[PDB]
Amino acid sequence: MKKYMIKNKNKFREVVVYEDDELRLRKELKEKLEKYFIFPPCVFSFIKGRSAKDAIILAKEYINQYDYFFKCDIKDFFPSINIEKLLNLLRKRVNDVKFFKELEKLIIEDNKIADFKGLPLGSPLSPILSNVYLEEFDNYFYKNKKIRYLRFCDDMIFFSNANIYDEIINKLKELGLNLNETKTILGAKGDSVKFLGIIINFK
Ligand SMILES: [Mg+2]
Ligand code: NA
Repeated sequence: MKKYMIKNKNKFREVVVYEDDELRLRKELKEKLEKYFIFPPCVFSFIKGRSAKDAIILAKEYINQYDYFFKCDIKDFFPSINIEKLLNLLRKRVNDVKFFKELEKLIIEDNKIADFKGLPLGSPLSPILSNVYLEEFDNYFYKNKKIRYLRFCDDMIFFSNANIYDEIINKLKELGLNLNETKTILGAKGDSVKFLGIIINFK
């Protein structure tokens, strides 16, 4: 028994497949896995102590400080996650072999439920694993002193004095990821932008 239930938006895999118990083991592993990662502070989704509201406050500050901004969003993010790349990223930090083994088994089970298309939206593990997946991407743009960068799930905005969207698109391609070309916004200083549903104005 499992049709569908719109959750945040749509999807076309996972459903009342996930209903409890298996949720507990996934929720327990998620809490265990949070102790292995400190994601860069420019990432605001699925992390205790952070929220979309924080990203909006930072965006409203950063927009006054750069000549350009680029707002974009990853297309079909969770279905697009490469499992082999995700498991290589996990093993670099989860050096507890028993915990890594349990995580790997569940990820492979979740991927099968997703019909081998990335991670299912109904698994409690998928959100934190999406942050693992983009951690090196996030740090690459975070640690650049000449730009600012904010991400909430698949939604990103970059503030810079030189346009970098070609580099963004390429770094995403290294992860198997693409932008939703329809929702991409470039702006010059003085322009407003919609980010996470909020209009952010210069000054
Ligand atoms: Mg998207
Ligand atoms: Na930066």
